[PDB]
Amino acid sequence: MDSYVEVKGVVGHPVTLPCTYSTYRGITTTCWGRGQCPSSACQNTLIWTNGHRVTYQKSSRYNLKGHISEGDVSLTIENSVESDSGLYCCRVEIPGWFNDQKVTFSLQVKPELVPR
Repeated sequence: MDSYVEVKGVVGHPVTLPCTYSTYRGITTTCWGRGQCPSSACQNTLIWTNGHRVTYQKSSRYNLKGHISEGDVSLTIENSVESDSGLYCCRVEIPGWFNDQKVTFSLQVKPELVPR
């Protein structure tokens, strides 16, 4: 099953990429990247967490507004544009060798109103 999460946002409003993981084994790091999830960490990194808070954000338009320490690492791109459409990668570094939780998103931001 080679498949990704489809996400749809409308220009001018914030679009969210839902990404979560269980902390049943304790807190952990996460990176966000533009482009598909590859092998080792994220490519075109947008975000990095230390486990409790964001420690790296490529731009202020990228924010994790959920309870990060609870397991909610969802990415929120403020004021989306057609420009944001593309693949996104959410990687959760879980225990084990070459074993990260990888989720690729396919985002589409279209205008909410196309004229008359």
